[PDB]
Amino acid sequence: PCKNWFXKTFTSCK
Ligand SMILES: *C(=O)CCCCCCC
Repeated sequence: PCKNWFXKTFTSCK
């Protein structure tokens, strides 16, 4: 459920 498109700059867990 966690996707990082760019790396550690964008964290999305939903
Ligand atoms: C968790 O393992 C699921 C991650 C898939 C991307 C989440 C946003 C669609």
